Order: sequence, then structure tokens, then C-alpha cells
Amino acid sequence: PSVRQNFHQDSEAAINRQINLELYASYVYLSMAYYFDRDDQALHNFAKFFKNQSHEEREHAEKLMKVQNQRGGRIFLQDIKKPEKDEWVSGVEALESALQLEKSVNQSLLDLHKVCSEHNDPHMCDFIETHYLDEQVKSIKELGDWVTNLRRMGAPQNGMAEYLFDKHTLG
Amino acid sequence: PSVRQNFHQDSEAAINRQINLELYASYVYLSMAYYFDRDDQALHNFAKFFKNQSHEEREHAEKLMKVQNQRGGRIFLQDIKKPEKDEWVSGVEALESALQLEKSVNQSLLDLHKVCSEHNDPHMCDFIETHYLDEQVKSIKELGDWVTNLRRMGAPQNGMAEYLFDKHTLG
Amino acid sequence: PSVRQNFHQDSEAAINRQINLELYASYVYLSMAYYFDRDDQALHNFAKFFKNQSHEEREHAEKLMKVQNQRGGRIFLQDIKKPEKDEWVSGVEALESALQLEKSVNQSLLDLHKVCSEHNDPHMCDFIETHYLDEQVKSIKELGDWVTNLRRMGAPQNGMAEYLFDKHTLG
Amino acid sequence: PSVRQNFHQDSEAAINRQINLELYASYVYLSMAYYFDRDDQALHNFAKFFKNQSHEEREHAEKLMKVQNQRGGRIFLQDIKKPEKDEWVSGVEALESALQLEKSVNQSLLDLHKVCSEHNDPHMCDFIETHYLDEQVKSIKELGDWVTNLRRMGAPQNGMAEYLFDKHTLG
Amino acid sequence: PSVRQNFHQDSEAAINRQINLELYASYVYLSMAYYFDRDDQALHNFAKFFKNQSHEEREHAEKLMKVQNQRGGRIFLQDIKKPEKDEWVSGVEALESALQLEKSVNQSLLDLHKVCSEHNDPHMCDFIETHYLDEQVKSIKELGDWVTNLRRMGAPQNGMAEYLFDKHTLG
Amino acid sequence: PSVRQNFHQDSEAAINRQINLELYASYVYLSMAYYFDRDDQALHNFAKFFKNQSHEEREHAEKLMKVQNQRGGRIFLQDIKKPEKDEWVSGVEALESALQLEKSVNQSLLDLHKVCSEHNDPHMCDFIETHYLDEQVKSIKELGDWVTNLRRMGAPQNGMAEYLFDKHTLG
Ligand SMILES: [Fe+3]
Ligand SMILES: [Fe+3]
Ligand SMILES: [Fe+3]
Ligand SMILES: [Fe+3]
Ligand SMILES: [Fe+3]
Ligand SMILES: [Fe+3]
Repeated sequence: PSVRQNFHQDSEAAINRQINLELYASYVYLSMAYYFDRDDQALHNFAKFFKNQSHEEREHAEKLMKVQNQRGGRIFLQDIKKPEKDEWVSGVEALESALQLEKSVNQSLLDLHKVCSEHNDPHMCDFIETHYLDEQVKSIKELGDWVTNLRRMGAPQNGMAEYLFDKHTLG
Repeated sequence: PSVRQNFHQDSEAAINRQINLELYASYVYLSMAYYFDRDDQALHNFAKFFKNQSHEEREHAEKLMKVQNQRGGRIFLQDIKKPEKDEWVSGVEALESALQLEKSVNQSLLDLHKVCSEHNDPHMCDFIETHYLDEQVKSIKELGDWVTNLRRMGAPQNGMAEYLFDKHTLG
Repeated sequence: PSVRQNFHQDSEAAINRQINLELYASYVYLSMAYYFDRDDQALHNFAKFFKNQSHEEREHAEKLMKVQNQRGGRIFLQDIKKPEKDEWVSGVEALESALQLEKSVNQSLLDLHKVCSEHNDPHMCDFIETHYLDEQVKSIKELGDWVTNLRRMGAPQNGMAEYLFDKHTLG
Repeated sequence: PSVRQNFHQDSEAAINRQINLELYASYVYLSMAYYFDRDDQALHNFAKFFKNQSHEEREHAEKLMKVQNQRGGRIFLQDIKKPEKDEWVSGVEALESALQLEKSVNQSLLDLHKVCSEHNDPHMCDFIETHYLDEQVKSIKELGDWVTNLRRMGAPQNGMAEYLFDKHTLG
Repeated sequence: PSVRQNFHQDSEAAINRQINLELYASYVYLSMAYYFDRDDQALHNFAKFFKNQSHEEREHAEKLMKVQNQRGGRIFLQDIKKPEKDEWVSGVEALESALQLEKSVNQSLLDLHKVCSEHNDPHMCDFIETHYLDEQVKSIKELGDWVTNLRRMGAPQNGMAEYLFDKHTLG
Repeated sequence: PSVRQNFHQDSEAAINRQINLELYASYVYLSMAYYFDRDDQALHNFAKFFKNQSHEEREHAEKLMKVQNQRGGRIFLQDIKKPEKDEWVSGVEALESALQLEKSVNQSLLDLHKVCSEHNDPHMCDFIETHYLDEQVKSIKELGDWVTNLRRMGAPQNGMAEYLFDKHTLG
């Protein structure tokens, strides 16, 4: 591509991996959203939070697709794997699962940053710094905050805990 | 589920298939969108059309996920398969590929309607009629309209055809 | 200077080189702008694009002049060399020339980043990342997009191509 | 902490040092503010500038306290040492003292950046770049500008110099 | 100072002690604020209350610095001692600690009033009465109210107590 | 060119010389602007005046480029020579240097008018009269006014002179 400059095939390949992972995260969140939409779960603010997380992960993916094209890389999409579970058990356990997902995505972003840093690609390094790393830190901190509150309230055994958390923190 | 009533396992299973197909269509459209975002394609109104189609297919999927829960069915997600191509060749050829996709989705919707009709599920039949069948017919007609105009202008060999179509019809 | 801190003479010297290069780019763009203002060219939206690029390159230069003073460096201006051509031949060929200019400026910015990175000057590295690197990537991608469209339309031999591109993309 | 990821104890410890230093700077500025509030000094725009600097340094500290918690570090506060002087002698001499303070804070920030850079913590590196390094450069440049103007006017011996500077530059 | 009138060195010295104590209180509150900002505490309305208390104590200090200068006294700042704890254990226990702090500050204010009263300084006596004594009484009463409610709800053992108190009373 | 009429090659050549001179003046003013932006000069209203003069000289150049094309002449750009100095010593001395520059530009404009007048080109004569000659006279008078005020105040030896002039006349 006549636009390609200082853009290594390792960086290009790692961006394609990150694209698939962000789409994967979007899919996990979509699953969690409609799990709490079930009539036997019915925590609709949990559902709404997870649904919005799904749309945001989808935007995360598209911005990587955009920068791949901007730099002259070539997008190669892969299957979006179905999530590990069909049922997420409880509100606090879904959030704990989400925390592990965000930490895995974060580690993959840090690995992506290392690849671009090794190939002296400061455009990509700051693109990741600007658009992903602090977003990830904030998302992880928030999930940690929420898991702490839920567990301290006795969730999931305390049947009032996730109901009230859904009303107060998630509204 | 205590909400489940007049809802057959065949209908439930066919809804889960339709959910995956709508997500698949969303993924095909996402691929087409960023294909025309490439610096060696650069038909950004084609890209914008396909990007919006992707978001709409995603909404189509979520509404089926919603009605599955409303009726007491249980959502089972599957892998979202990557599209058949990585490159869609040209604007007119992508639209012709999109036309075949919409017709496949339409046939799967008609097959879904037949299943629900066989099990005398009028709620599901009218849900499909109201929210999907006319949308599908309109989408197919529109793609047919556009392919006709592009081919009559000589696309893709006429290099001016997709450029002007992108400016006039897709703006 | 009592403000100077962690600011190496290599970085200072490379900033002065970048200042002259940005001014040079401004001058090339000014030349291209009034070339298409000629009565025997008369692509006034090409002219207007290039004129605005010239003013923007001038701002790029002034921001480097500002950061040189902020860090306690000392500005040393050099001749602004006249462009390589007096005539840019055609709209598509001027844009292809502009693409090569932006890539040269981009490489000089990346070289500047490497100098500041070697001397562990994170203020300058992020100043370049924040204000120049993504701007450069976007400018290169845009020029690539436009050259692709023009050449696919047959420019410059197709006399309708640059006229219509001037009306649709450059208006 | 379940949020902690890629966060080294050296970085954590250096953040705690920076927190105390920013609070220290806030305290120095508070001292300078009410020094010029004295009836035998009575340069109230100097006082107002220094008072606002004190509040800003306090915000600088709190943002480091925030990022320490975001990353799962643990805040350890230390005594805020009283400033080196009780009396700052004159407007120009206080600003010269402030310049040395900002340069010391700047060097501690650069040392903090080096620690995080050594441990490949790009989140912290860009957090420092985004929120502190350019702020520091601008603050140092401004103090340098002002000291130059005051000394050229003959401050503090010229009794009119700090009075007029207080009215024109500090209003 | 030519402004000094009816202003005893004992009063001056006691004002300097009160200044340091108000700054100390500000520092204790800052510590409490970011303690509940921890991911393993995450009572953000507790954090926000304590953060605002910290800013208010800082204003309390500055108003004493102002009246010291107004009367011709001379400000002598001392170290701001770090708080007694790094961790405040729980919401109710932090508020109980805050109650003891406010009572200590209140007793120091009453001792300050006695000094000024002994030296027949009615300006200072009414300055303390107007700006500090009723503020202190209201702050103590409020903390007492809140501790009563928390303990009656079973805090900290009842994991729901501080969560709901944070939502209802502290929002 | 089919638009060329009553337009002599001497006039055309002299316009190209004037274009380069106006760009040269723009460059001198840019140098002066960031000279007073130095931390050891820091007369920011001098800097702002000179910066605006630079942009205006650039407009002067572009209007000559425009009229060259309007008349069917052909623009030939030359190197923009760096200014004679890197440092302009003081505010009053920079303005005295600017005065000599404006007088040189004025003489070149008068010489240009004589060329066009000799070739009986009344369009060009009135274009110069309308757009340049009175602007030049006003700019020279203003610089003369300012140098008179600065020198009468004792600039540059009187350190208060340029500071106050920067605040009163240049704000
Ligand atoms: Fe993400
Ligand atoms: Fe669909
Ligand atoms: Fe540039
Ligand atoms: Fe600071
Ligand atoms: Fe207080
Ligand atoms: Fe001029």
C-alpha cells in the first residue's frame, strides 16, 4: 500500500488478533446481557450494563479496524468464538467473569504495545495508550469496585443483594 | 419457565439458528464496511452504508434474543463464522454478495415462519411478519435497485461508475 | 536558559530541522494551490484544499517553534527552499507529489521521535505523538484514498475525472 | 488486589513519593500566597496567583492518589514538610524560588517516568505524559518569562517594578 | 506591624497552632477519602463526603491565615503530620474517627477562644464564634447522627448497612 | 494564456519579485514573533503583534499570486531567504528593524508601480494603489509612532519601558 510506512507485519498481525479479541469480548457481554434478561434472572440493570459494554467493545474493535486501514495493514477477520458459558450463574459471578475478561483483554493490549514498541512504532504505541490502556484500567477498577460491594453484601446467597445493587449502583 | 406457553422446542431451536444467522450477517457487513475503507478502495459512502447495515443486523439479532426470553426459550449462542471472503472485489460485487446474503437470511426467516406456523404459534408468526419479513423485502428490493444502476453504468470496469454512485445514491 | 531541563542539544537541533521542513511543506502546498488557480488549470477546489494545507503546515511549524522556546531551546531559521517543480502537471499528480511530501515529513518526525526517545525526553516524545504522528497518518491515508479514486477514474487522461472529483470530494 | 495488573512495587512506591512532593509543593505555594498577603508586602495578585497554584498542586496530588487506587496500589501518606522559608523576601525572589520548586517536581516526575518505563508500564508512562509533563513545562516557562520581566525592570530594588507587574501581568 | 493593635503574642501563637491543626484535619480527611476509593472498599459517596470535608478544613485553615495577617500577626507554618492510620477499617469506624477529630479541633478552638478572651480581644472572640464554633457543633452533631444510624443498622458486620447508607444518606 | 491582455513580461517579472519579498517579510516577522516568545525576552504582546504581521505579509503575497494568475502571468517562486538576524536584541530595536523592512518593501512596491506605469498597465497600477500603497504608508507611520514612544521612554536601557509599552500600546 502506498500509505504504509514504518508499519511492521508483526504489529499488523497483532492488531488483527486484538480485533478478534475485542469482538469476542463484545460477544461475551451480549451473552451476559440477555442472561440477566431471562425471566428466572430479571436483573434488568445488570442486563443494560452488559448490553452497553457489548456495544462499547464493538466500537473498540472497529477503531482497531480503522487504524489497521489507516496504516496500510490488511484486515483478516476470524470466527468470533462463542463464550465459555451459556449461563453466568449470578450477578456477582458474571461481574467476576467480566473482570477476568477485561484483564485478559488488557494483557493482550499490553502485549500489543510491546510489539509496536519493539518495532519503534510510536504512532501505534500512543494510539494504544490514548484509546485503550486507560479505558481498560478504568473498566477493571469499576468491576473490582462492584465485586467488592456485592460480596460484602453477601451476594449471591443474600437474595436482596443483587436486587438492591441493580437498583442503586446500576441505575 | 413459568412464562413458557404454547412455545415449541422446534420454534425455540429455530430462533437460536436465526439469532446466529443475523449475527453472521452483521459480521459480513462489518467486513464489507472496512473493505471499502481500505486506501486502495476508498468508497467511504459504500463503507458507511455497510457499517450501518452491520449495526442493523445486530439489532435484528438482539430482538430475536429478546423474544426468545419473552417466550421462555433459552438462548444458546454459537460461533459467529468469519465471512466467505476477505476482499469483496468491487462496490457492485459487494452489493451483489449482500443481495445473496439478504435472500439467504430471508429464506431462513420464511423457514422459521413455517416452523412456528406448523406448531400454531401465532404470536411468533406475527412477530416475524411485523419485524422481519417486510424489512427483508425492502432490503432486497433496494439492493436489487442499486445493482441494476451500477451494472447499467458499467461497474466495475467503468471507473467513474462506483465513484459517482457513492456520491449520489449513497450520500 | 533557566527553564532548560532534560533537553538535549540533539533534540534541539532536530526540532530546528523539523521547523524548516514544515515551512518547506507549507511552501510546496502554496505552490500547488496557485498552480490550480491558473486559468489553464482552474480546479479551484484542488486549489482551496492545497491552500488550506499550506496554512496548516505553517501552524505545524509554529507549534514546534513554540515548544523549542518552552523547553529553552533556541530557534535557528534557515532558507525555505523553493519547491522542486513550478508546475504540478495534473490534479492526481499533484496529490501523488503531496503524498510523497507527507511521507517524507512523517519519516522526519519519526526520526525526531527516535532522537528524543534516545535521550529519554518523554515530554518531547509525547508532544510529537500527540500533535504530529496521528495527524500525519490521517493526512497520508486521505491522500492515498484520493489518489486511488482519481486513478481508478482514469485521471489525468479522462478529462472528466478531476473536474468531477473537484466538485464531489473536494467540495 | 484483584485489579492489580502489570503494576510494579517500584512504580507504586514512586507514586507515593510523587504524591508527597505534590502536596509539599501545594504547601510551599500556600506559604507564598499568605506571605504577600502580609500588610508589609501587600501584592495581592502575587498572593492570588500563589494561592491558585497551591490548589492546583493539591489537584496534582489527588490525581496521583486516584491512579494509585485505579492500578491497585496502596496509598501511604507521609508528613507534609513545612517550606524551607517563612519569608520569601520579594515578588521576584518568590517566583525564582517557585521556579526551582517546579524544576525539582519536574525532575521527580521524569524519574517517575523512567521507573515506569523500565518496568514496561505504558499506562503509567502515558498518564504521566498526558497529565503532568506538559503542565510542568508550561509552568516552568511561565515562571521563567515572569522572572525575566521582573529582573529587567529592576525588581526588587525598583519599588515600582513588582507593584506594576502585580497590576499588569498578574491581573 | 503598623496594623497591629490589641493583639497579644499568646493569641498570635494560638492562631498558628490552630492553622496547623486545621491543615492536619484536612489531611486526615484526604486520607479517609481515598481509603474508600480503594477497590476493596469502594464506598464512593463516603469518599466524596470525606474529600469535601478535606477541602473545607483547608478553607478553615486559610481563614485563620487571613485573620493572622489582618491583625498583624505573623504566620509560622509547621509540618502537616501524617494521620494516625493508613487504613480506616470501615465506613462507620472512619466516621467515629472523624467525630473524635472534630471534637479535638473543637476543644482547640475553645482553648483558642479562652486565650483571646483572657487578653480581652473581642474581635478574635467573635471571629471564632462567627466562623468556627457553630460550624464545629453542626459537624459534630451530623457525625453523631450518622454513627447512630450506621451502628443501629449493624455496621460494619452487616454488609448491607454501609452500602445502603452510602446510597441514601451520602447521596 | 488566452486571458493575457496588456500584460508585459516586465510587469510579470516584477510581480514575481514582489511575491518573494512579501514572503520574505512574512518570514522576518515570524522570526521576530518567536524571538520575543523566548523565556529571556517574554514580551508576548510584541510577539503577538509580530505574529499577526507575519500572517498579513503572507496574505500580501497571496494576493499578488492571485493577480499574477488573473492577468495570465506565471508564478515562479524562489527560496525564502532566512532573516538577517537570529536575535533582534530588544523590542525597540526589532521595531526599528521592522521599519526598515517596511520601507524596503514600500520602495519595491513603488518600483513595481513605475514598471506597470511605464507599460501603461492601469489595472496593475490601481491594484497596487488600492491594495498595497496606503497599507504600507499606514504600517510605516505606525512603526514610526511606536519607535518614537519607546525611545522617548528610554528603551531599551529603561527596563520598564518595553514592559509597559507591551501592556499599554500592544494590548
Ligand atoms: Fe475492549
Ligand atoms: Fe437481518
Ligand atoms: Fe506538517
Ligand atoms: Fe504539581
Ligand atoms: Fe475545621
Ligand atoms: Fe507586505
